[PDB]
Amino acid sequence: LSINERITKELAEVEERERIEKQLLLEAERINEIDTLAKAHLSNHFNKEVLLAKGYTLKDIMQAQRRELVRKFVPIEQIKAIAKVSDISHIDGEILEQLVSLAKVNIKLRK
Amino acid sequence: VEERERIEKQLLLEAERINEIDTLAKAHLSNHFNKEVLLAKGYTLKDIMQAQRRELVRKFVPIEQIKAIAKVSDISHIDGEILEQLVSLAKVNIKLR
Amino acid sequence: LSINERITKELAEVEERERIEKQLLLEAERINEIDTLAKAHLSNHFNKEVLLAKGYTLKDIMQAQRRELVRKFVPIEQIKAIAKVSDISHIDGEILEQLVSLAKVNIKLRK
Amino acid sequence: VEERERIEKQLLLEAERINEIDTLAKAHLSNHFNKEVLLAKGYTLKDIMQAQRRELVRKFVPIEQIKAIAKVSDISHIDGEILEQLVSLAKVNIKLR
Repeated sequence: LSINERITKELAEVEERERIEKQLLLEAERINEIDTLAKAHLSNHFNKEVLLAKGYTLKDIMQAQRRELVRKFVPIEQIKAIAKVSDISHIDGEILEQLVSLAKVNIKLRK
Repeated sequence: VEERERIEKQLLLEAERINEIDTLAKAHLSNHFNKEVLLAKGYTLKDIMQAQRRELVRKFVPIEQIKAIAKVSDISHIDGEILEQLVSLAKVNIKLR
Repeated sequence: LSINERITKELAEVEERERIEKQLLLEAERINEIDTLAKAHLSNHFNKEVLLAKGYTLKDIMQAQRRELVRKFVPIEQIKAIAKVSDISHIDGEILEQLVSLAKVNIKLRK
Repeated sequence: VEERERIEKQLLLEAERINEIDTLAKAHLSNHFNKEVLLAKGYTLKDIMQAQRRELVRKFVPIEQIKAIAKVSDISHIDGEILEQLVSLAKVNIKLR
């Protein structure tokens, strides 16, 4: 191990930790956005507390709120276009993120 | 020879989209983006198809949809499954229009 | 491998890709003709959307539309002459292409 | 990959805790201790969070509770499980307030 190897290893470790911290901030922002959307556009029966009492994981709560928002704002034809299918129960992921971005666009233009 | 038969079937499948996009674009966008004049200007078949798709997205799919679903406001380099989603959204928009 | 071999291989590959492009163009024209004929001379129940909903392949849709057009336009005597049989249910292919060309001639002279 | 999945679950938990602490601190203490201005002043994320927690303890938890439960009047070096107990007591105090 040489000095340049030491330097590149230290910088790689520092950049990895910085990327992890940025991921932490991104996850916090995602949680905040989901909470705001659930409080603003969806009913109280879909709250995090009641869902946790019913026994659903946090990611399940996020995807359920996202799917409900997509069904509420994004029309069925747009769902069938973007997701290529009518049902959203198996579309969680990047396509779900695209659908919730479309729902945010829909609420922005509605306001 | 069945491999070539399936290749021809795939040719039919993609050709379906090729002709449908042109037929609807002629009546929707303009006559300036016709396949013949684009070929004269020097655009390959795939380039013409993707340019027509992007123009359809720009006409039907709103700019907020572009910058949210596709994550970028510019459609210039978004080609792919995201482009397929965008053209499906444009088809939905013209259906409801 | 010499330079003449390299050049002939490069030209062969380029010609193969150009031939693929010509195939794309020809099949695009074929599908355009099929779509126009289905929209113009055949009922809405034979639409591509409803056939796909019923679960038929694209080639099956094309051959069904072609057979319906042949039965509608080409006379039964002409079918029995060109295709050598009255039934068209097993006549898909080059003979079907000849039959649909005859049907196009028939509709052109009808107009 | 399940090890990384559990790591990400822990990341989500601590991110939610940080978000809740920041949201309540903004409305309770002041705007001077905002995350952006603290980052500009040059404090790491964990340092910002612990400083906000200590300010919350100083605001809600009385000084006698500080000098007895934590055994020291200064919250300057008490970080840990005792700090968690102090912030829980501060949560109880703001709940009853």
